[PDB]
Amino acid sequence: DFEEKMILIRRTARMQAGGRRFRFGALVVVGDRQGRVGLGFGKAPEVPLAVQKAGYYARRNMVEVPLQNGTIPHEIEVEFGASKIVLKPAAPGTGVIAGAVPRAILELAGVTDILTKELGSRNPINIAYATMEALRQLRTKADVERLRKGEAHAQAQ
RNA sequence: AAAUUGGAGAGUUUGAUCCUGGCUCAGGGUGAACGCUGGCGGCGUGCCUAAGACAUGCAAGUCGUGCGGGCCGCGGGGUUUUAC
Ligand SMILES: [Mg+2]
Ligand SMILES: [Mg+2]
Ligand SMILES: [Mg+2]
Ligand SMILES: [Mg+2]
Ligand SMILES: [Mg+2]
Ligand SMILES: [Mg+2]
Ligand SMILES: [Mg+2]
Ligand SMILES: [Mg+2]
Ligand SMILES: [Mg+2]
Ligand SMILES: [Mg+2]
Ligand SMILES: [Mg+2]
Ligand SMILES: [Mg+2]
Ligand SMILES: [Mg+2]
Repeated sequence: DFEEKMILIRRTARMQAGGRRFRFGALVVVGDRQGRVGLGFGKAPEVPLAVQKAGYYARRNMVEVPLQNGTIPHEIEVEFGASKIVLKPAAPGTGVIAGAVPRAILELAGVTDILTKELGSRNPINIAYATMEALRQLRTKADVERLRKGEAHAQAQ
């Protein structure tokens, strides 16, 4: 029970003697606007069917974004193939200043203020993935402190 | 140049795809010009070209408490032919 978004829809061709033969691809985001978002890419031979598919997939591929007051805990830059996303967190009332794709993903995550640039290939699908991977990677003076102290944590805390 | 105050992309090579890569667009700006249209005010601002040629008018004068005198006169005096 999340909101869904359409990143993008495309049509694609095979070949058989006597014609092209088509298939559809849907890129779908799914969020609960409070720190959980999932991305799904589904292909079927019919467009709405593909989206259904896509939506199913999205919910299985879910990522808990640690939102820190409308924004993300530190800056971060992530490459995926040719494509590369940068996420710089921002102050209140800044807005999601991000491209076409990352926005949709960020918005449904529950993010409200954040800085962004795409870089390298701009391909939707990889930018989609680079963003989801970027968010999959964020940590906290908390998340981090446990990793480093860790090996005797709870002596100082 | 004292809240980390700040960063959006899209179209286009293929039957489709990923990359490379160039082309192109949306933004902001002007000592602007051109089209269509044009009610009022305030503040700015107006030869970017031939540093080409220039009619006319004005654009640096002032001091008589530094000094003598020409011209046109006003008074007021002394005085050898009523001129000095
Ligand atoms: Mg986490
Ligand atoms: Mg690379
Ligand atoms: Mg902050
Ligand atoms: Mg490129
Ligand atoms: Mg491009
Ligand atoms: Mg070729
Ligand atoms: Mg074609
Ligand atoms: Mg303009
Ligand atoms: Mg007119
Ligand atoms: Mg001239
Ligand atoms: Mg000139
Ligand atoms: Mg002259
Ligand atoms: Mg004197």
